[PDB]
Amino acid sequence: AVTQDERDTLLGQKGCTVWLTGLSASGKSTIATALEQHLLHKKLHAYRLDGDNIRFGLNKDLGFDQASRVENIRRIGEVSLLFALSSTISVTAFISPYISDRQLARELHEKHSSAIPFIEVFIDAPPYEAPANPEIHIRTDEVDVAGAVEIITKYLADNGLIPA
Amino acid sequence: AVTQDERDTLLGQKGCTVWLTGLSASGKSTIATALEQHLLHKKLHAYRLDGDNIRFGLNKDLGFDQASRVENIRRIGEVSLLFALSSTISVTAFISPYISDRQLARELHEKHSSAIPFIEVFIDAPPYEAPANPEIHIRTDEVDVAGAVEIITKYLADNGLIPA
Repeated sequence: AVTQDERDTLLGQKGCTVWLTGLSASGKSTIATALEQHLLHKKLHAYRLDGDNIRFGLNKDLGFDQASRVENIRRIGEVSLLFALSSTISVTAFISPYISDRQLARELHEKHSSAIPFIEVFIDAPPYEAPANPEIHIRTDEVDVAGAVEIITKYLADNGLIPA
Repeated sequence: AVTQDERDTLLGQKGCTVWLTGLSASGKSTIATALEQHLLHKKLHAYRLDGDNIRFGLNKDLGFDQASRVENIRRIGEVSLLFALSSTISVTAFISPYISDRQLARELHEKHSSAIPFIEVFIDAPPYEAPANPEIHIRTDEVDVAGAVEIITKYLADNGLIPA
């Protein structure tokens, strides 16, 4: 069976999870869609996990209580990890207001034997909790959508996940 | 946002699910791993969903009763569909003895607006129920692992999912 490093070598990319966090109307969703499209323009495998393809397929059994809300983030975290194991750039902007929401998903990635990168991206715009040391901090008052896509893509290239 | 046909065009492949069914020791698992490796050798995105990466991450909450067993196949069917939506050749040989097990997952694919192909592959070797009209019928007494990989790979090419 194929090893993780051989899969990445054969496919020309390393998998990871890009988790866009921020206020509900900060534009994280718009950036998530643009980032995906740009990476596909580079012929890189990238896939957006959002409420449409997840909330009513895999997660149709989940309601809206605290328990359902946490289980939703747990499942998304695990599915995101599977995509990253397949060498895909998994991108999500799913609602997740608490630091402990993103921490649940981060641990799944860092504790895995593949040590998959979890790239938390703060889309910071003018009861959400902000991240303390996010991998990437994008201030919306200074950068447009295309500039946020460029910063994220450059991070991926700089850290060896996609070709330069 | 990117459409399904644009994603396939940009990435050079169409997504699908290859569902290998047959007796537990028919070699379906060995074939699933060899098929994945061969497709990665062609630089095609392919990913195996199996008991290791699924049963103790996404599905760790499931036990071993009938209900848990059906929910397991349901979730695997849905995750497989997401992989196919990402333009990945999703491969599974998961335990699924009943015709109604494979039917649950097939409907998820055929009822989707992307009409994702569901490729049921009968690995037929000397209480499992066999498929009636499977997409591919491979007899183990006539074909070795590499020929079964070749038969399956040619089906994908012949049906427009991978380049010839």
